[PDB]
Amino acid sequence: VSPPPPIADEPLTVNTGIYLIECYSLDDKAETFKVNAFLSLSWKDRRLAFDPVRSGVRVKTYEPEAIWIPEIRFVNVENARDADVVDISVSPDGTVQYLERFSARVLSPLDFRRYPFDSQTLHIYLIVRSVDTRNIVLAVDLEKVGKNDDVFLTGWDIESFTAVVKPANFALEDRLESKLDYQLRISRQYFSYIPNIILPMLFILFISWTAFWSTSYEANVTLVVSTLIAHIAANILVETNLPKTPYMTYTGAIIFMIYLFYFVAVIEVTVQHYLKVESQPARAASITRASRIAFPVVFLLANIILAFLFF
Amino acid sequence: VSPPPPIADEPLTVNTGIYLIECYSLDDKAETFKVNAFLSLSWKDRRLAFDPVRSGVRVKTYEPEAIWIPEIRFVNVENARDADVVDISVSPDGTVQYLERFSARVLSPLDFRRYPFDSQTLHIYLIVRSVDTRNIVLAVDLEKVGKNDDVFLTGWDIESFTAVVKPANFALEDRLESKLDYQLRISRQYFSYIPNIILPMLFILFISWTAFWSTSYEANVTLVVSTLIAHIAANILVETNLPKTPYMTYTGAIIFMIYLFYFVAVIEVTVQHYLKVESQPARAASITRASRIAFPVVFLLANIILAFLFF
Amino acid sequence: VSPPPPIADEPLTVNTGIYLIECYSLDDKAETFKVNAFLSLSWKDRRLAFDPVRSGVRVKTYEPEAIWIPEIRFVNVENARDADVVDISVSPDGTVQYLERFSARVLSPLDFRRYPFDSQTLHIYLIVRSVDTRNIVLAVDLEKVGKNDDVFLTGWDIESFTAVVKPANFALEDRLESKLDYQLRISRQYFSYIPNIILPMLFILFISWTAFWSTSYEANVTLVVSTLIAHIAANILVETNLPKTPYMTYTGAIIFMIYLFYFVAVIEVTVQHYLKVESQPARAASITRASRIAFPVVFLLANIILAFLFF
Amino acid sequence: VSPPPPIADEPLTVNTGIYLIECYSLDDKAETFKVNAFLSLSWKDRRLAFDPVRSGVRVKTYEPEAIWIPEIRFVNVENARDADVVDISVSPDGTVQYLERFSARVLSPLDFRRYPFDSQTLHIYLIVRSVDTRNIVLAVDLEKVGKNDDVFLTGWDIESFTAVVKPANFALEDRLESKLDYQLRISRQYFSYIPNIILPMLFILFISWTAFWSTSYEANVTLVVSTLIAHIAANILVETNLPKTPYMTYTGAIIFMIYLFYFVAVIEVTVQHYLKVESQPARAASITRASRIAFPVVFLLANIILAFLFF
Amino acid sequence: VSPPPPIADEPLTVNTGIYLIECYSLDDKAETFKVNAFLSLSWKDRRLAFDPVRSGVRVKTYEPEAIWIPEIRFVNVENARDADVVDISVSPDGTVQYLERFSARVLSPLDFRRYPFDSQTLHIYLIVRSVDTRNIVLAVDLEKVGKNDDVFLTGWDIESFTAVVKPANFALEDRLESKLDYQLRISRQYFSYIPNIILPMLFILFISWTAFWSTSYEANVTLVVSTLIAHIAANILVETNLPKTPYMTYTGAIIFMIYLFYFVAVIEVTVQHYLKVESQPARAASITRASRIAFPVVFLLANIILAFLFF
Ligand SMILES: CC(C)c1cccc(C(C)C)c1O
Ligand SMILES: CC(C)c1cccc(C(C)C)c1O
Ligand SMILES: [Cl-]
Ligand SMILES: [Cl-]
Ligand SMILES: [Cl-]
Ligand SMILES: [Cl-]
Ligand SMILES: [Cl-]
Ligand code: NA
Ligand code: NA
Ligand code: NA
Ligand code: NA
Ligand code: NA
Ligand code: NA
Repeated sequence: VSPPPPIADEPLTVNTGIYLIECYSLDDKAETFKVNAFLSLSWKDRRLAFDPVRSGVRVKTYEPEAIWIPEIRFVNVENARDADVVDISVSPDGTVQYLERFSARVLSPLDFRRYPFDSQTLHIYLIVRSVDTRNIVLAVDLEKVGKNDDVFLTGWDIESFTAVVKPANFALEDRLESKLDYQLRISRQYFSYIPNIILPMLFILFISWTAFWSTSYEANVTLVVSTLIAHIAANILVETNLPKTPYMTYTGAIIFMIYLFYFVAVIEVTVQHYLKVESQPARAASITRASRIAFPVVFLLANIILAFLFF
Repeated sequence: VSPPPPIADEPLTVNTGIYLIECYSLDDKAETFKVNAFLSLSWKDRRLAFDPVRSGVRVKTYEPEAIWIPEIRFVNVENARDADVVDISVSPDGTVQYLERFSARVLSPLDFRRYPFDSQTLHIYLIVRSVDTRNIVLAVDLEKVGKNDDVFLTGWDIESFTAVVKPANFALEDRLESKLDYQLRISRQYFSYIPNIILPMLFILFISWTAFWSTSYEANVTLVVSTLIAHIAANILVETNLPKTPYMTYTGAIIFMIYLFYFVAVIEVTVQHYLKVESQPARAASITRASRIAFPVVFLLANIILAFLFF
Repeated sequence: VSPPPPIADEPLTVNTGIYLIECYSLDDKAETFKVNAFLSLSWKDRRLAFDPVRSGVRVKTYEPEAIWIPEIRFVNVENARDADVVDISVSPDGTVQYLERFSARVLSPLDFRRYPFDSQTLHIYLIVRSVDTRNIVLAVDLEKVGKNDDVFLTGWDIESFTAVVKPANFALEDRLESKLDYQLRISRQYFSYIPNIILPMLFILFISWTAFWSTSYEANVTLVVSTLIAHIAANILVETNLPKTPYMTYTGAIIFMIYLFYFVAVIEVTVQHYLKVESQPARAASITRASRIAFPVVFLLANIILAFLFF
Repeated sequence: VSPPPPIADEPLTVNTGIYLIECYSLDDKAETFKVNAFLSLSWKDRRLAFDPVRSGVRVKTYEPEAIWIPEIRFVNVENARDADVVDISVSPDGTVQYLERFSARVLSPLDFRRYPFDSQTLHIYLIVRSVDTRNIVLAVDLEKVGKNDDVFLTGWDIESFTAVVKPANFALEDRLESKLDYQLRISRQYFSYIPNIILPMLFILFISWTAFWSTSYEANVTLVVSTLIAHIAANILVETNLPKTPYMTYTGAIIFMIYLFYFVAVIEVTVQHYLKVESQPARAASITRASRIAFPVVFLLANIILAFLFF
Repeated sequence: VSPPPPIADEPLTVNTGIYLIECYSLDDKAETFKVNAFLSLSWKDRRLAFDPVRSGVRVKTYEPEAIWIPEIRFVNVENARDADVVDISVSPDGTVQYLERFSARVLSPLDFRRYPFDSQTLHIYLIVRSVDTRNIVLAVDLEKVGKNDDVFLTGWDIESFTAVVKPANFALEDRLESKLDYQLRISRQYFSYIPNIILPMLFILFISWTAFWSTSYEANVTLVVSTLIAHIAANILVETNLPKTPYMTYTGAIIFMIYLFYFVAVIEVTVQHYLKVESQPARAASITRASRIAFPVVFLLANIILAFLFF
């Protein structure tokens, strides 16, 4: 129970492969996702080699404790994976074919810049630490890298699950470390966001703009202020389903922009009333009539500007 | 231990059976449900066979570690099942009768299209991976497939728990995989939804329609706007108890439709007031009188259209 | 390590007893409760018998692995109990006295029909599966069935903890199953509900009825509508602390009834205003004066009707 | 591996000691707190005695499985403690000095009568069950009872951690049980409650009292009703951070009292308006002028009465 | 399996090192953070010495149970760390090089005085208890102390991860304890707080100040009261994401100060109206005109005073 000895002075290549069985619980706020998959490992151990003609069997099955197995770990995991060894098969040349079924909560940062029209690249980093006898290098066996067709992630479209074939070999605490990158590309299902958040938020804003077709300050105050309270409720609802980003998000920009539109509408409503009391409604009517065109035009213009800056 | 050797070149049939003891925690947002059940397994191992006459005993009881047991796993589970082996009995012909009691959180997608008048088909997928010595095929023993009469799922009616007798045999990572489908059919108890969400949401909408029997713009603004705020509160309450679907739900359609009715009511209230100020209330009175009939008629019409499209 | 052999052809009686140490976490929505208790088990194993005179000792102490112990399980538990064996004592006749301390989350449905003036019967079902050698039957040893005096359940009064002495013996998967019923009777502490939810909800309803002593439609709309928003807030607060029941609850009935009172008050307020505008306030004043008596009388009458139907 | 034999007919005294390392997660609603501490145990086992001269060593170190250790449990815990044995030392006379580091979620009821100006006495109950060979009695070794200086409980001031030196010896299931009481005295940090809940709640109430300096019923309705909605929001916020008590709390009393003040203010506002419409404002002005003095005086008076009844 | 014997009378130096792999879940309310890191331990055990010539290997690999490993614990952890031993290597002199990968929830108090423009010093305390044979002293091996470049903490900037090289050696329960301090310095990413909470909270306050450009008491009441309700919503949203501190926070001060500004605005609105009714609007106009300048000036002044007191 030690690493296999090298024939010359070559590092031990451990061929890896992750096959996704179940994908679930993508927490946007925590930037984590739960995964249930197969982990396949393959290496050459010449000490386990046998003659197939004399043995009578073409493959030998071993228990994990009986043979040497590379200590393969995941970098971006909360806790160590819950694994159950499925099978260990040894071919006559000494090539081990290890398979285990694992479940782990993976930590992968998300880019909310384009939310809810955003795409993500979820990562799963495989790692091996080189032993004192010899160095261990990871490899990708594309034949054993894939996903089940049933694999569904609620509110997401699963594009592809590939692996960066070239490992990131580096020094860590005076020992070699071979790191592999498994990438799960996903795109957000933005459909629900339109009738649930986008359109209701636009309607309450358009309702506040009816104050531009009214001279009643008491009714105008009620219109602009109440709809602002509805927008504050909408802002709270959205910001709780998202983490605190050091960058501006597309939704964050719009929500903040809408706050300015309510503030400027309050100013207009205040100015309109002040001029009516000061016995000059001709100045107020012209401002109110201008606002009827200005508010939707500037809103459409600014939205085009924002959409261009983000997409 | 190792798999039992085949007499000819036949695959090993492992007869299965799931008997539900407890069903609980159906998370709609997570599309998961917790289950506590019996898992019965039966296979022929000729190496364990004995003569009942000289043994003196008709059945031999073994501990799990003593004999070979097929590695039976669940496909759609978050983590590996928590199992406690109940009994292992061996008949004289070598037929093993294994029984275990398990508990597992099962991942099964739900169809919210008809919510809260929806029915679901919960799945439990049993799976076995074929070994190098011989292939393992799963079978359904209908005698050991059932459920306890006490089995209750909060807010759901349990119809039936059956199994698709024919297994889905397929190739996975260069090995045969035998997959069985256990189906738990349930229907939602929609009763509570009527006095808690449906009727209160209709009442607040009918209260907004009283603005069609009033000329006071200040009172009308207060009526339509405040009731809209109540509907926004109701929308938030409903959408949090449901996951983000790429398709339209029945409740989602109604909620969204009601938003249009509030918006058009605001427009009516705005138009009515604008005409009263412009000294033409005959035009306003006729629009307001038409709305008294139009709003309930178009609402009833659209609801019939929606109910037909969904049911 | 097999069951004790029968002297004749009698089943093995395993005397049980549950002594509650701690009762906590009664989740109304989940219909679950956490329990920490002692589980006492007693059976006759003649193979363990000894002469007290020759042995010099009255009782022999064994480790769980050394002797045969019946596989006692709980039916209505989420996961298998966390148990620590306290003591195993054997008397000279071969009678084993087993004791363990366990902790388990128990699933017991609750009847919310009379909430918050409801009483519950929490269940703990003990079960044993008969082995092939002989049948195992459960029994109640009332001496070892009880509870600690400190045992407290937050917001509940603990009446009694008894056991149904006669077991439910039945056939399951071609084997005998002996099931015992341990009942924990509790009654809800309804005190808090009066100053926190009942009285504040009645006050906001009485505030809406002040519109019957006002002719100002603008003020009346504000009165009835705002108080309705407060009642919607109260409805949301209550319904979240309760699960979705297929039956009507006492609180559910009142909340729904109060919604009708707000709707009819809106109708009255609308009718009153319509008649004032139509230049016939004598008709409006008489309706408004009638409502001053009708609303509290019909409310008190309907509450008496509801209380009678539920209690 | 059995209890040490008595020299005469004396019970075995097991000297205990708890040294708090970390105190955290005091859940007020659940009435639980998490603790990380050292558990020291000391007893005399003459079978383990040795001559220091012949042995060459003054102290013998044993592994838990090698020697007999008393089964010490905690009464008021959710689940059995997570313990790691630190050290087991045996002096030449046979005195064992056991030490372990544990972590456990402790259930201790809290008295919310004086909340948020309340003090609590958290309990940790140590217990031992007497074996058949001899009786086990617990003792307090004050030298090994203490706490770390860094020990902090968020929003609480830690006064003292002492132990009731005299154990509660009692009979349970025909066996002796020795119970010890470890008391952790804490007092609530009420500072935050003043600018966050107390003062904002008083301000909204004083804002409602401005209706006593106004004749506008429409403005008065808006004043008293809106501020009541703010108080309902405050009531919901407070009651969620507290469990449902069968007794009245200090905060509960104030919140409920404030509801009466809003109701009486609505009555005043209603009466004032009714008299203005009935063409008798001299009666209304006198009532309104009286209320300007009555409301703050009766509020201050009732608060003094309440503070006296609770403190 | 006992500590290594000293050559003279020197304490055993155990060289430590923590290398952060993943940093996540910084709960502000709980004052906890989750960490996934490498724990390296190195000590001299002369009993494990070997001749590389005779053994055939330059470095001997052992399993944890085979050799003596110092009982290294963390002080400020909720529960004992979840560790997986990576490697144990022994050089021919007997120097052990232990490595494990751990995951633990660390308890570290935070200073919210400057929130959300605050910086924190997270602590990780390593500790060893001296055995009876010899004393164990901890040391820092700066070569094995570091962090991964990918290490990200959501909403935080990771400055440095260093260790206090000099251990805190002290007496505890009559035994020596060597304590090391690993410090993770972080600074809050305050960006999000500006468009999400700061600016929307300032806008609603400026909207309330429009009442200084209006004589309509009914509109003014609606303005100041509704915006106060929005500020109460904002206060609740902020205070839930923060724990109850016995000290004043920067955000806590501003929120509380804003409450005074709303109260004084209500007083102004009340005074203005009272004077208009008392037929003296010249006194009211002058107060209202003064408030137009006073409110923004005093607000800016007080904010400068607060920012100076906190920064
Ligand atoms: C406290 C709560 C559960 C409750 C009980 C009884 C009556 C009501 C209202 C509807 C008056 C109520 O909300
Ligand atoms: C974002 C939040 C924590 C906060 C920080 C700083 C200042 C304010 C006020 C001025 C809005 C504030 O609420
Ligand atoms: Cl891992
Ligand atoms: Cl499984
Ligand atoms: Cl169980
Ligand atoms: Cl314990
Ligand atoms: Cl630890
Ligand atoms: Na191995
Ligand atoms: Na086996
Ligand atoms: Na046993
Ligand atoms: Na022992
Ligand atoms: Na060791
Ligand atoms: Na109003």
